[PDB]
Amino acid sequence: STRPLTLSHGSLEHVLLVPTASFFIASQLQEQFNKILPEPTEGFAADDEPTTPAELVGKFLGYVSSLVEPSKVGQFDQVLNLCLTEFENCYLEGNDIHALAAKLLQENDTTLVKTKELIKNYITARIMAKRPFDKKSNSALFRAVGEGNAQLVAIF
Amino acid sequence: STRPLTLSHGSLEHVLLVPTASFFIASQLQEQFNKILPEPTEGFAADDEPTTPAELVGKFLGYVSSLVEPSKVGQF
Repeated sequence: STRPLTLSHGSLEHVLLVPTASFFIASQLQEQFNKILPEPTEGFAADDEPTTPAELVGKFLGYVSSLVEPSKVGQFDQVLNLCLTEFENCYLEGNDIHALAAKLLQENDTTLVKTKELIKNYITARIMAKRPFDKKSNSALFRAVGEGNAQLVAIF
Repeated sequence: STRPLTLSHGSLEHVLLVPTASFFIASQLQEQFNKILPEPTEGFAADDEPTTPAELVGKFLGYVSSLVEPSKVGQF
């Protein structure tokens, strides 16, 4: 089957079931991460420390994407799309990353810099992962318009 | 291809691209080394601490050789 990979970051932790086909690559990327990251601080409420696992994996997406190249196919594209799925399943709920950011900002501790870095790296990867946004999602108001339930105008 | 193996010794560090054919053996030899070595000290300027990566790998050669036997062919 597969081997689990723990993304344990001091106060924080998230897991990722990695097929052993690339668990070695994932473990090496972890061997890079655990060094790249700073030390656990006040529950990871620091300048960049991921105060929750969602950003713990957001920074993960950021770096991994940093280690890829879309022009080519690599070994980290697999882990890229993989952790992409796992993140959009665990922390995201079919909604948009912006809703996730707004929530994590509202309920939990808030540092706008991180919560936006979240979308930053999420998107860099989600695209670098060859998963574009050529897929219109079910935005409530927009279908409400498609059905006439609403109506919009754009002011600049 | 291969997996990189970090020979990180506190202040010092050197890497070694190991073909996964024996990256397990290399990682186990590291699991021995990191214990055999003393702790990082004044930038590894101690009695035996490798003050640079060249000696960080010299001691590595020393031990690994200690773990071989020329009369036979081994995994190391």
